Amino acid sequence: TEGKRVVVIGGGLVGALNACFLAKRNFQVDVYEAREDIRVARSINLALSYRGRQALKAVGLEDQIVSKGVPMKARMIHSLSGKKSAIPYGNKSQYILSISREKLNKDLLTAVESYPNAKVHFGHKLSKCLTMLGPNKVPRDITCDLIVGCDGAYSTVRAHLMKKPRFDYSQQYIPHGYMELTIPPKNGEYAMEPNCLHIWPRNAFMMIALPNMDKSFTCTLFMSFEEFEKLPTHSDVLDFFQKNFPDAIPLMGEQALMRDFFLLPAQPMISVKCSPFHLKSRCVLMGDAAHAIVPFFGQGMNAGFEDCLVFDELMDKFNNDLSVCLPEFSRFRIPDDHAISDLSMYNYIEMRAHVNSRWFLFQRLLDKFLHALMPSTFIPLYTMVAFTRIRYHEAVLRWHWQKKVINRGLFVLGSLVAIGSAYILVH
Amino acid sequence: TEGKRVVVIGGGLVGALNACFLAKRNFQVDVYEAREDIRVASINLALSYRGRQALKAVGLEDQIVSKGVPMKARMIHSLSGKKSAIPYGNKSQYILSISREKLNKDLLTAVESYPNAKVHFGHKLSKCCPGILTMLGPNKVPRDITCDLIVGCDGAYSTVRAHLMKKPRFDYSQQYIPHGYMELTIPPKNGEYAMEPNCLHIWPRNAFMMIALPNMDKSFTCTLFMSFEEFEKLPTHSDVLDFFQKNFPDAIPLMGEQALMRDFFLLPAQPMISVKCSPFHLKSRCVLMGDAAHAIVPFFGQGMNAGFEDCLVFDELMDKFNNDLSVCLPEFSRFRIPDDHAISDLSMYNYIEMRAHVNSRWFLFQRLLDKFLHALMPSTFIPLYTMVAFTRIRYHEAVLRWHWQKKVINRGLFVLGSLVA
Ligand SMILES: Cc1cc2nc3c(=O)[nH]c(=O)nc-3n(C[C@H](O)[C@H](O)[C@H](O)COP(=O)(O)OP(=O)(O)OC[C@H]3O[C@@H](n4cnc5c(N)ncnc54)[C@H](O)[C@@H]3O)c2cc1C
Ligand SMILES: Cc1cc2nc3c(=O)[nH]c(=O)nc-3n(C[C@H](O)[C@H](O)[C@H](O)COP(=O)(O)OP(=O)(O)OC[C@H]3O[C@@H](n4cnc5c(N)ncnc54)[C@H](O)[C@@H]3O)c2cc1C
Ligand SMILES: Cc1cnn(-c2ccc(OCc3ccccc3)c(C(=O)O)c2)c1-c1ccc(Cl)c(F)c1
Ligand SMILES: Cc1cnn(-c2ccc(OCc3ccccc3)c(C(=O)O)c2)c1-c1ccc(Cl)c(F)c1
Ligand SMILES: [Cl-]
Ligand SMILES: [Cl-]
Repeated sequence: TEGKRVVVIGGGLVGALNACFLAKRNFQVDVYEAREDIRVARSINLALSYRGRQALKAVGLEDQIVSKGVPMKARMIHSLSGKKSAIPYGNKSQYILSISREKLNKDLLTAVESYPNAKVHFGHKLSKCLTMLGPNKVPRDITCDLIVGCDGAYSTVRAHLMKKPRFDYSQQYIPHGYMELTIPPKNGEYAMEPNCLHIWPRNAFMMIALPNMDKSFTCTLFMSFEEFEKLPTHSDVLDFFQKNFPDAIPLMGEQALMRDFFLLPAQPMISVKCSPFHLKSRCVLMGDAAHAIVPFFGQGMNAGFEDCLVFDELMDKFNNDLSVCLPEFSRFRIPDDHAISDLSMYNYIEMRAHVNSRWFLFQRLLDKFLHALMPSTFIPLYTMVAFTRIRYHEAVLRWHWQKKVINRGLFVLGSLVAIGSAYILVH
Repeated sequence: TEGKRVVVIGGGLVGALNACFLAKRNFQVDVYEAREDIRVASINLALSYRGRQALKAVGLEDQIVSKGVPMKARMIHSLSGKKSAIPYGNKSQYILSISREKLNKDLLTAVESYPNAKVHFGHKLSKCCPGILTMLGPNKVPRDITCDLIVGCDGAYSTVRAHLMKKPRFDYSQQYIPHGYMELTIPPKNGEYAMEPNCLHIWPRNAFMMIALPNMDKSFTCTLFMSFEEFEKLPTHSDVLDFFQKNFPDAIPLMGEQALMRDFFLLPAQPMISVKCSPFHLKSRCVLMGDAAHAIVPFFGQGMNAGFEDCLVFDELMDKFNNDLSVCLPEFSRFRIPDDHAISDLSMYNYIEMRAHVNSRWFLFQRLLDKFLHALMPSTFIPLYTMVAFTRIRYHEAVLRWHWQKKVINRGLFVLGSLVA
């Protein structure tokens, strides 16, 4: 109904979005956010794709968000040799796009408040369920028909649910860390091709850069905390970059590279899985609180946004019965949120075994070959996760099946070539 | 050295054992047990080489071994009534049945045998730090207390580990498997053991499994494993009987025809939880052992055994490195995590395998096969159960050797098979 009351823990990306969806069902939605309001007072800028945009569209916020973001119509792949090689993102209609964490969070919090039946309570944190006010130890919690945990990867709500029975949970800090470095404008234009995801794929080290609107790119650098150990000196940084990423040094400030590198230390990436996502129609997790995935497919925000949407579809489908919706969310969504978590991890692993200048290209071009050969039966993985709402686990199934039929189908051509050689050679 | 204070959280199997080991190198050791003294106020488990070696280290092997029943073989109850006994590898090598309780009581008492040790019953813990907050006999008496070492031996649901979990770079995972477990008892018949008293008795259905271990009165205690699902489908005495008739037909005579009823409805199926984490320490002030560090699913009889080996390996390190906890805590994590993850894995593998590929028969084949090849090549092939039960081959190496073996067999006999045919 309308006059049930729901509290959203977290005024983040997902928290805000959810509060919009819920406000839009005429719920009374109170959003509690630890930090002070970011419009007055982790990733700097992220990749927004079909799934997230479809969630944004259900609240009539897609157009606003899309207008502040720069399109990425292709990958641009920076070889060690200096060779820049550019592969488009699937079809001509499909592109991912680069937006800013904060512009996104800000517009969303504003959208939250635009619903008169919704408040957002900045400077409120949470200890048990016990929300704090402005002054700490002002424990003035207050009850609700739904508590929605959108408190992110280090989730308080999840922490309570983890103590409950038959709750599987896991948390892995991976070997690599990330740190942000910014490419500026060169004479007031973009120093690189600005409608491209820029990748510098080495194996143990990888860099990406995503265009902003002030004509800059922000780059994240990934490498094992091991190598972060090995560059304590400005000379080392320089030497490293000269070795592994030659064309960055000119692109980035040669000297600002050193201010920005040592500005604060490499960030850890956590992976948390859990099951199930809910508790007896009084409590549910969503986004990074439910799944926190290593940032290796551009899908963490997209998936958490999609949680919000999938929920909202179940609230339509089951006329707002939380006792139905909460177990159904967990049944329907956990497979997918786990599968994207796996995809993300697979990718990260793959990217340290073998992706160099060269492999990236072969892998994608081969993918493009086979789609062009046999559409629809082969759709590349990237297309499936980035440009559709095919369920993630299904996309994994299809992606395995496809790889099975490419391997089996290659074998017979290899062997028919192998008999064809000998028969034409003898006679 | 003598000046150092240590607290052991939990006065369980591992906690009490560790407290001995520590007391025995002159620490000031205080054990804090949330329960009341079980000596005044898994019922029974499978002791083996690893545990016995740790027990030996502290002068308590003999005391414990006196009160247990040797199980010199497996005894396999097939659905038809057939009962095949496969021996444990060697006449010297047997596993033995003991009580959780008697074991826990003798260790508590041995802890108290040392003048520099105290155990503090009815004391629970709230919060700790690298200053801890233990509860008194009266709830809400939160007195602080300090120490040079805090050893988390507080079990599968470990308070101390909950604190480590919050710290950075700390990997942790919990998984409750589908099956729970229930204890049942085969009494004595006419004052004697109702079955061969020196076997581990196994009834391997797939979705349902059951084992039985002798006690010293002339009974066996059984554990029944099945999916919590099936447990839900047996609410009445009739259903339990009707089930037992289907899956474990020889039991209804063996077990009290209605002792079964008393015991099955005595209290609900208990869940089995796998927990894994890394690392096992926090920078020389704090260390996890036994189930706090590794709760494994109970399908290799190794849980207590590994936890006891933890205590032994810590002692070995404290010897090697002259009691430097700055060195031993990281070295413990470094040396022991691979092994303690390995046995966790072995345990779970075993448990999945026992839901698909062991009916009555595969158990015999697999074991007999394995026995054949040991006899053929006593050094290059040692069977799995022998390596875990009867040696201190490190768990991870045992899994290596084991995989290697499986490969040389698969390759070598696929060579005989495919080439000569
Ligand atoms: C390096 C990196 C790159 C990434 N790149 C991409 C990308 O390209 N594309 C993409 O889709 N995703 C990306 N992601 C994923 C994305 O950052 C997250 O998935 C997304 O922020 C999840 O939103 P959320 O609201 O669940 O968590 P958050 O956005 O972190 O929000 C959590 C909010 O809850 C608040 N909070 C925490 N605790 C409490 C409490 N006790 N009480 C009240 N409030 C609390 C916090 O203050 C915060 O505002 C990336 C992540 C990283 C780390
Ligand atoms: C069905 C089953 C069969 C098993 N069979 C075998 C087998 O055949 N062989 C084998 O080797 N192992 C077996 N195990 C494993 C064995 O039971 C455990 O390995 C062993 O009990 C772990 O010892 P521990 O001292 O770490 O944990 P526990 O023995 O559980 O000790 C934890 C202790 O700490 C106390 N405590 C907990 N929290 C606090 C707190 N906050 N403050 C103070 N005190 C606290 C608890 O009261 C308890 O006494 C089996 C387990 C199960 C469930
Ligand atoms: C932020 C964002 C948005 N999309 N992607 C992304 C991720 C992975 C991809 O596959 C890599 C691969 C191709 C072929 C073989 C193995 C791996 C592709 C792709 O297909 O272009 C695109 C990222 C991203 C994030 C971090 C790193 Cl390190 C990175 F390279 C890219
Ligand atoms: C308490 C205790 C002590 N040892 N074991 C044990 C465990 C596993 C074993 O391997 C099984 C297997 C044999 C052959 C092939 C696959 C698997 C063997 C063995 O080889 O005898 C013995 C148990 C135990 C615990 C739970 C169950 Cl369910 C169980 F059956 C026995
Ligand atoms: Cl991500
Ligand atoms: Cl066990």
